[PDB]
Amino acid sequence: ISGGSVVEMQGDEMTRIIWELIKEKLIFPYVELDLHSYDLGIENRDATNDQVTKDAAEAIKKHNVGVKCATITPDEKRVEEFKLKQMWKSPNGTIRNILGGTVFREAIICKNIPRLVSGWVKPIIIGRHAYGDQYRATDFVVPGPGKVEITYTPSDGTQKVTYLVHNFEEGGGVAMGMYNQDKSIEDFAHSSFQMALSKGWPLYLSTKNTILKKYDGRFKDIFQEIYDKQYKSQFEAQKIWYEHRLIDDMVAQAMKSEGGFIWACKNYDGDVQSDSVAQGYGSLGMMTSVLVCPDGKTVEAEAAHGTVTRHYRMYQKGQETSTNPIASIFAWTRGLAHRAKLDNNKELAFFANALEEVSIETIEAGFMTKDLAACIKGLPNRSDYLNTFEFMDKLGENLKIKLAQA
Amino acid sequence: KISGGSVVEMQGDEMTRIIWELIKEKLIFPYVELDLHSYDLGIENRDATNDQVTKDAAEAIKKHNVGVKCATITPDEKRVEEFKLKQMWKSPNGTIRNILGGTVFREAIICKNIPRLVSGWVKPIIIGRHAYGDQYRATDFVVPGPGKVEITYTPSDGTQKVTYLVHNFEEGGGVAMGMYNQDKSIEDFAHSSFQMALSKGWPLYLSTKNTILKKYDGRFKDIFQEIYDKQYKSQFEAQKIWYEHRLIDDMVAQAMKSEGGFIWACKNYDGDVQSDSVAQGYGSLGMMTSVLVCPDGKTVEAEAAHGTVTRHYRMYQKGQETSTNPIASIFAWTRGLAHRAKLDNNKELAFFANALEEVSIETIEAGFMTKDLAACIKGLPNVQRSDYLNTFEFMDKLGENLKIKLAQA
Ligand SMILES: [Mg+2]
Ligand SMILES: [Mg+2]
Repeated sequence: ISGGSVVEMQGDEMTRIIWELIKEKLIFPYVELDLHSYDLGIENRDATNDQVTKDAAEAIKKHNVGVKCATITPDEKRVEEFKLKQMWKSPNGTIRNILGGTVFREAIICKNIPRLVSGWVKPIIIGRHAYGDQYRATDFVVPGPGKVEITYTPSDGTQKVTYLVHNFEEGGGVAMGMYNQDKSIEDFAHSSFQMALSKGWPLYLSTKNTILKKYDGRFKDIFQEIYDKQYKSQFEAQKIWYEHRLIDDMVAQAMKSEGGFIWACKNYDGDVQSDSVAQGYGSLGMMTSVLVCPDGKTVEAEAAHGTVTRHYRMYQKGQETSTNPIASIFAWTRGLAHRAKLDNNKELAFFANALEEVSIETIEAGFMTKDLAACIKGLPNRSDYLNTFEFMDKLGENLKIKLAQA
Repeated sequence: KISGGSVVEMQGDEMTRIIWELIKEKLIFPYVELDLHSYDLGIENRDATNDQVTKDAAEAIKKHNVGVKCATITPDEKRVEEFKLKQMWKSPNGTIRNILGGTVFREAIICKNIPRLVSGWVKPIIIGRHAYGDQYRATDFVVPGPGKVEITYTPSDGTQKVTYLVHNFEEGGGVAMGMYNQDKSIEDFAHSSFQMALSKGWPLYLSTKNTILKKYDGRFKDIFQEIYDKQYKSQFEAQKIWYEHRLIDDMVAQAMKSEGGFIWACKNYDGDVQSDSVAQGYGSLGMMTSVLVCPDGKTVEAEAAHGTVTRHYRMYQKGQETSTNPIASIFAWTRGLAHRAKLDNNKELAFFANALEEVSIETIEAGFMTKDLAACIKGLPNVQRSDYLNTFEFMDKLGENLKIKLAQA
């Protein structure tokens, strides 16, 4: 299959290893691609002073489809490990801040994988605003007594306003400024309403506008305006609704619901609650994560659950590993699925969906990695699972079998 | 009657205000005479006093050491129109908490017969919510158009002014905000967290996002680790427990799959969010205690961790039957009275407070409960009217069982 142009972002440690096997055994044997590869490995980002992160983001803007491997965001320990020049910032934040949009996250559900939350019989889709707030903030330590202020200087000559954040009288502490943008919020709202109409489900927006009356009130107002002016009639035609809820009420409503709704989250809440939801369905790694940009055509699919450092340690030590590749697989299929839509590549669309089916049916047939065997029988309880290479070998077979019968 | 002593009462709003009176009339006043210092924190009285009554109540809590608070309305624009308010008043919980300081400890109220929504939580989860700063003392504003937003720090000793660019709005407007926290408050927060873990014999976890907020959240992580290494590590090892810092998103996942049995120190915002998640995970927002424990070790503010339950209130004012779980509000009283008794060595009052808590749990375990807990047993689509009691019917049964239990003692 002539898949077309796709931007690839290589990753780190075990996810890097799986990334290549995904390419060699599941994608390349059936799809020919005009790949634009950017190596976002921790060592290459350091070598390029993180410019490669900036380059890849622009390439996605240029070619409209990116697929990203899990990467390391370095901490103190990692700076020493790789002797890094700086503690480089999260490349996910960099890419999202450049492209903007909404990261849609949803569990990857298998019949035989137990949930931790009893009632979630329908999926929950979180729309995480991908821009601003804590992820582009300016925080600093306050070393001692002093005055912390935040000021806004209008460009049209209107008066500068100054607000007291806090007067530190006896000691120091911490302070920080953050922001968000009307246009970004408007895109976030449009993406949320359109996702609800596509799935035929109600939409909920969570904020804390009772406490952040101006900051979070802006989110509430923009959503309600766009709803009243542009979507209410469409929602009523489909027998769905939109509601704003305070964040603490919303997570409780989600916990007790049956699923089957779209959940628009501010950036920070989307990060936190998407991991809570993913784990609630059975496994934190069984999740899709696709950034949908405002233009409606540009997309970045990713594996969101970081690397598997302990698996990498054994892999290079020669010890057998059993690492779950599903999320990395679904970053590809979701990217290829979008590639097909942009190009009307019906052949690629079938392949993308076929591979997702093969992954689910393979696991639902009892062939799975150690991660899922523990979910079923509990970690304390080799014959129950397949090692990394053995599992991917099986997916290759069922994919070739499934594709042949066509 | 039992001589209860001095207690600061804060009256509330909507459904919790209605329940608040039933608790006093049916469960407290018939058995306890109190020197109550009542402050009406109803939205309309706060507006009339320009929110001064909220500040007065906070200082009264400092004076009498025991406060019990009904849920209140924090108004937004819609609430200003509803009540024709002078201003969009700030959360009185934030005002009280910022004045007194300390840690809000929240935990589910567990009944044998109530199924959970989270499978593994066989041990309790206790959240220690930092009660000071962050979003609850922030300075936010709308950015009407293009312009430059900066945040600056001016030392009081005349040293260099430090200026940071927050963002330059080039096309259109948006929102901006400043936030802060204080070393001493974090230090108190850490001490209260380590001491709670040692008291319960459980490990402690602190959740932050220091990978993104390297300075802001890193300060929390560093202060906790310093105080731990210098003052608590040895005690933790003696009891076979531990302390570790975790990323917030990692932590909520860890908690979801855990079996419980740990202390969870949360920044102010995270404590609010996750306390509702945890309470619902164990079964119901109404089955949770919430007590602000101040640094002095003597002052206390007991509350119900949930809101004023507006949606239930709308039906009540329509004259319709409602079924709102009052246990959390009841336990705000018992927890406050229990602390009042401890400070006063009031063995009779201490017995009463504990007796009512036992009656609350025993009544539910005997099959008498509100609709929320009935749904926990039989999926909400399957609940029938015969499976639960309305709010007043439930309180009547607690009154009867309380009368019985107190007689037999
Ligand atoms: Mg995350
Ligand atoms: Mg709350």
